[PDB]
Amino acid sequence: VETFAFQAEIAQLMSLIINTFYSNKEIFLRELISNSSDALDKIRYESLTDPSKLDSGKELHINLIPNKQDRTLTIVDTGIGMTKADLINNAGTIAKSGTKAFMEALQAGADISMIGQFGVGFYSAYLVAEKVTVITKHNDDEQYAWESSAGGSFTVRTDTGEPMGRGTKVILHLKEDQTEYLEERRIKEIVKKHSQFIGYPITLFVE
Amino acid sequence: VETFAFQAEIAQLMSLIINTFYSNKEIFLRELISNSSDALDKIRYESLTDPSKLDSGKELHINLIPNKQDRTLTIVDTGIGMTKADLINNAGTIAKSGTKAFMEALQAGADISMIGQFGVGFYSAYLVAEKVTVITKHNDDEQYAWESSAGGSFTVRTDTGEPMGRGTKVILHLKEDQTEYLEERRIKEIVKKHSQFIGYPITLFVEK
Repeated sequence: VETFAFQAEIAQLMSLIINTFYSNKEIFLRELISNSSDALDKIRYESLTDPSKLDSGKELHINLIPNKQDRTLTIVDTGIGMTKADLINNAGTIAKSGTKAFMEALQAGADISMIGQFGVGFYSAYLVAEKVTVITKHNDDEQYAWESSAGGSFTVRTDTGEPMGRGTKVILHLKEDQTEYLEERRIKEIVKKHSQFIGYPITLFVE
Repeated sequence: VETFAFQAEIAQLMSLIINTFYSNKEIFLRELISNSSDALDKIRYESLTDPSKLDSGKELHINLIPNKQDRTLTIVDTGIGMTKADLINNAGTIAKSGTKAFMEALQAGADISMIGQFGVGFYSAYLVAEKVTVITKHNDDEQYAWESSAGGSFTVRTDTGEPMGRGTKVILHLKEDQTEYLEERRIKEIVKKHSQFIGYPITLFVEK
């Protein structure tokens, strides 16, 4: 298990997301589904010139998996996935400018719901999750598990458990008071409200 | 000059964009600036592992160039650009599956303004333009010019004209009744409304 420090600005944004009073927490789902949609666009585009890129799975979809026993909400996509380098480097220098701009926007009166306009929508997961695990598989690399309970660090390890073929699984280990996001009617409402017209099928799993 | 036929679905999308009554045409600028921003993110991401990727130009910006004499609005970016193969792939879009999903969404009550969510935002240019010319230069290919007045075809040719170093120029040949998009105050209003949080400087050029 390798341990890494978040880029300073990402650590600052994470503490802002965890500590700022903001009731409209439900936007985390919109942001994650948006990232899933973008990753799906990427593999679909690559497959136009090289169809073998879909040998790891032809279905391009998003699955929402609530689990009340584990207190987890999992967002699965069969997108392009991330290599070990992207998985690490995403929390590095690339995200510095967008994070810096977002925190400046917030100081100027912008809303936390605008996070996605700064390319850092992923960190909205910390509005509802105490810990986030990212399982990912890109065609050019092995399966890796990224994990962080914030605190300025994250870990990356090889994931040998259950191979996924290709894509990303975002496992949200929900805060004790955020279990409404495990309720079928609540998830349906949020999807209809914020992600009604996504370019890929969204399947809400039953418990 | 090579001439290509659009696939049936992308042809149907362009025809819908041209013929459907939809007054909120100004979203074309948000969509093009969004594509420019994404192309700029791509080159900036690649510049970190390989700094030589910026030898073709270090400045990362978006320029809006109205020209009332030519009746054109040009959107210039110093993004990653597009290869010839990208241009032939419906100007780097997931046009086939994107159109299919977008058409299905429109039938389910979605608005034309949601086009960009389907990876076909570029074709919103046809809300205001009778013809679109795309001049592009990717680090891994030569400079090319893509062009289409819709009508089921597009052309791709090598562009030996003024080099751009790296990036994309989208030249909108405006419809006769869409000249408001050449007005300084109109462009400023649209940029403020739909693109205030763009991560790259947007420069609106002055005329005369």
